[PDB]
Amino acid sequence: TGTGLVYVDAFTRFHCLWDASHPECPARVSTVMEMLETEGLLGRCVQVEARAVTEDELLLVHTKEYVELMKSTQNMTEEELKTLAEKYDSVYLHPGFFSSACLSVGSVLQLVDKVMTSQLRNGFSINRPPGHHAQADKMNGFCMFNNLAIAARYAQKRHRVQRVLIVDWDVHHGQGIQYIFEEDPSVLYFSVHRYEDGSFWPHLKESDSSSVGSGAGQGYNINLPWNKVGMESGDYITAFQQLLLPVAYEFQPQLVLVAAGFDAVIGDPKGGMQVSPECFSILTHMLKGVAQGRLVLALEGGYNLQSTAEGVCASMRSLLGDPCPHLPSSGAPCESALKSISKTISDLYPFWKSLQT
Ligand SMILES: CC(/C=C/C(=O)NO)=C\[C@@H](C)C(=O)c1ccc(N(C)C)cc1
Ligand SMILES: [K+]
Ligand SMILES: [K+]
Ligand SMILES: [Zn+2]
Repeated sequence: TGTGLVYVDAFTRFHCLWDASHPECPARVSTVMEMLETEGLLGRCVQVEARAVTEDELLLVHTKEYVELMKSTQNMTEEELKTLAEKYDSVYLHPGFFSSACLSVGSVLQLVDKVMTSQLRNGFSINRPPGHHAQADKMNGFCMFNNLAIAARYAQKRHRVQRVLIVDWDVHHGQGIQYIFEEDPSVLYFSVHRYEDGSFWPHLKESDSSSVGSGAGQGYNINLPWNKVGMESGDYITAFQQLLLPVAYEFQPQLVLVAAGFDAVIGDPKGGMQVSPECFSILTHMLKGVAQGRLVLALEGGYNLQSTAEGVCASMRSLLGDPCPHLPSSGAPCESALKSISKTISDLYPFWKSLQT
């Protein structure tokens, strides 16, 4: 009936012990909640309780060996925690990380419950730590557990969902989600991300559009890599209109999960793109036409506190049914974006009839 929102103060209870200016910080989520309140959007949402993920739920994606190790991080010193975090690419540790990460996963599962049982139309978790880089047996890129990968498998097991679409519009490639479902045709992963032929983190050849999945999963992994900076709303709108939504309607998902990072929004200190926050109202609107609008967004990256809050608010207005905004930018894509879109289409053409033109 309404739009669910999950936030708990526990999401603020971890931070970089050795860098007080680390970009992945408590203020990210507090600033979002502050703007949701001042814009009058928070009071229009249905408040949904978070919950801690269970061991069995984590096992849906992560190895028992890795779960046990992360759980032990709550008993380590600033030096020990530093010893384990140096074993991973671009992470920090903190005694409260595991606890918050479990509530971060659980917040998404709460919304999947309510959306799949028709208690709510859709929902947004305002969660950290992020998830889309976490992998079966390792932390990565500020992530401990892969929130949306867990949620997808949870939906299939607990709610009899056959097909899940995961849309990842964070400026970084969610390689963790890609890996978990690489061979799986029941979970379609779409990621649009800065790539620049691998010079942009996470620096992986697998982030290119030639990675279409493997085995039975061929055609169910779709990468849209940007190879120039400064992409705009028109480029994302074009990518969604001519690539993602055609495949989405052909796939017929029963649930859509969004890796809703906002480091592609104008103003992010490191993402390098020029996407207006209003664009995400349109992108969210398009995704509501699919899966009877069964749509759950979960926060990933985005490090300009205002830009990220504005992106969340824009997405939230569309979840709540408010009229789409006026787009300040051109509705015409640039050549680099069209070349990227054309190349991905060429890589995916053989598996999707809706792309055959
Ligand atoms: C992981 C990431 C973005 C994730 C994201 O947004 N995924 O969506 C950005 C990396 C490159 C970064 O900026 C960084 C900063 C400090 C650092 N150490 C000093 C450990 C290591 C890495
Ligand atoms: K992405
Ligand atoms: K897949
Ligand atoms: Zn990111």
